Amino acid sequence: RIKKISIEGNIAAGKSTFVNILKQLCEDWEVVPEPVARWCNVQGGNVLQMMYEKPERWSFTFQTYACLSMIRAQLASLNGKLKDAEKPVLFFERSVYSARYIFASNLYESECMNETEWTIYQDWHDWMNNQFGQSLELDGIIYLQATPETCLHRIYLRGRNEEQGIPLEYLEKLHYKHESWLLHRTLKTNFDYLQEVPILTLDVNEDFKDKYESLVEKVKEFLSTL
Amino acid sequence: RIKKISIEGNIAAGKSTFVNILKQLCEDWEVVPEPVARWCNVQGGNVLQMMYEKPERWSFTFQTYACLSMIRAQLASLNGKLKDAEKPVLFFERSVYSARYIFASNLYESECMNETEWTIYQDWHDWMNNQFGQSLELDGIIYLQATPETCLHRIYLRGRNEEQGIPLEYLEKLHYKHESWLLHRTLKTNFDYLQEVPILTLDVNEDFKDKYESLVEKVKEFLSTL
Ligand SMILES: Nc1ncnc2c1ncn2[C@@H]1O[C@H](COP(=O)(O)OP(=O)(O)O)[C@@H](O)[C@H]1O
Ligand SMILES: Nc1ncnc2c1ncn2[C@@H]1O[C@H](COP(=O)(O)OP(=O)(O)O)[C@@H](O)[C@H]1O
Ligand SMILES: Cc1cn([C@@H]2C[C@@H](O)[C@H](CO)O2)c(=O)[nH]c1=O
Ligand SMILES: Cc1cn([C@@H]2C[C@@H](O)[C@H](CO)O2)c(=O)[nH]c1=O
Repeated sequence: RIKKISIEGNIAAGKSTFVNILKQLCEDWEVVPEPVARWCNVQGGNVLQMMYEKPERWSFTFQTYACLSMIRAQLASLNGKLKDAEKPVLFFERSVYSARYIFASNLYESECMNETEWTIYQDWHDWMNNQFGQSLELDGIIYLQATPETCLHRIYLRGRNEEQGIPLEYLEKLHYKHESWLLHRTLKTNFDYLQEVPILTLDVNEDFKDKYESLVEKVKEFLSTL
Repeated sequence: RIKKISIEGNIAAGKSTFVNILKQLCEDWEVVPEPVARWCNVQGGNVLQMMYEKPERWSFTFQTYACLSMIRAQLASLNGKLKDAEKPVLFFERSVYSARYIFASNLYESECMNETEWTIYQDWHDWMNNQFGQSLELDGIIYLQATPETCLHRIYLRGRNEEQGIPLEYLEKLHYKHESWLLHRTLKTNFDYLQEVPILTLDVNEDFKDKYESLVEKVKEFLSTL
């Protein structure tokens, strides 16, 4: 009965900035943030650092941990007795789909994951999916669209240590896979329904300060149709 | 309503040999073998080989894959509509407990897994446990006890390629952790109930040919008490 909407975008496109705006728009809207802070101290080791420090060594470990910690947080929001409100909406920061079809797929293609790693990752992903898939199905997607170059500047502005080494090239690859999935809708997934799911594309290259009011109307308008 | 019994022992103690004997003893007994054959070809890569080829690189990947593939096979035996028989018994080849408290714990202590790897492994283990723990709870344990030296000879007899490099030292460590857990019952787990679970210890150092008949009576006797 809970509508589930995922917020997709490249690294530093402004997802957390966008997400912090939502609860104040309506009392019925809940948000499940990406556990990024938790990833840099496990329960400790900073596995997010290890990922960027040696992707050939740590991609598989990180990517599978990232996605598991996302599943758990998302499942915990569903059980989390916030079903009782009039018309409840739950925004996911990223989803199991991008975790796999964008982030993990990209590192495999960059040879940061070998065939064995990629095969085990997928096999685990599928299994996670049929156990807790139906409950996590998306009613809609919001794509915060920004150039790789803008993202690169925003990694600098935010100043998250582990991400300061990310090159433009890495962000460019993530960009084209987002565009293939969310704009051209050309990316093949194992999930039929995703190809019909409504998608709102918002251009977030300009300052959040003077686009706020318009972005909000676009979101409110988009939700009505769902 | 299904009694669940796990068969524990060191590498090549004779678990599969013992297990092949059970279905013929009673029509109501089912067996969940360790998916070892599947581990040497993933769905492919031989991740069991990689584990022994470079334990510092592959222990975490293997150990977590080993345990997941064990959970799934075990859950599939429970759902697997073999509840309809008079007094059903399900034998597990090893369990989630040894996977963690013996095999994974040993590699962490040998520095084949770092703190981050060990922490993520445990955290995933716990989470797997509270999701599908209650359904997998053991009513009993059968410890096939053999000297590390006997096991070493049996790794040679069996001739499984990936395991041909295993040194005595590795088997000795596994032996003492089994003895600590199943004989002295001194090993601390996160699972209270395990410390009260009945355990049958069978000495399997002699030839299976002239101990068969006695082992069987011991098993039949043991099951009655449960
Ligand atoms: N539309 C925008 N205009 C100007 N600055 C932005 C905009 N969106 C995000 N920022 C800034 O960029 C940085 C990264 O944004 P953040 O929301 O943390 O990204 P994400 O959550 O997508 O990784 C932060 O410093 C934030 O203040
Ligand atoms: N009690 C026994 N006496 C003689 N040979 C045995 C005995 N148990 C096992 N074997 C032999 O030892 C090898 C390893 O046994 P297996 O059942 O495959 O071990 P596990 O399943 O514990 O890894 C096989 O060659 C098997 O024929
Ligand atoms: C969900 C996800 C995020 N990321 C990165 C990891 C962080 O740098 C950033 C968090 O916004 O996203 C991945 O590399 N893989 C992933 O699966
Ligand atoms: C269940 C399990 C088995 N093993 C090993 C892997 C195989 O060599 C052998 C199968 O009988 O047991 C592990 O190293 N870790 C494990 O968690």
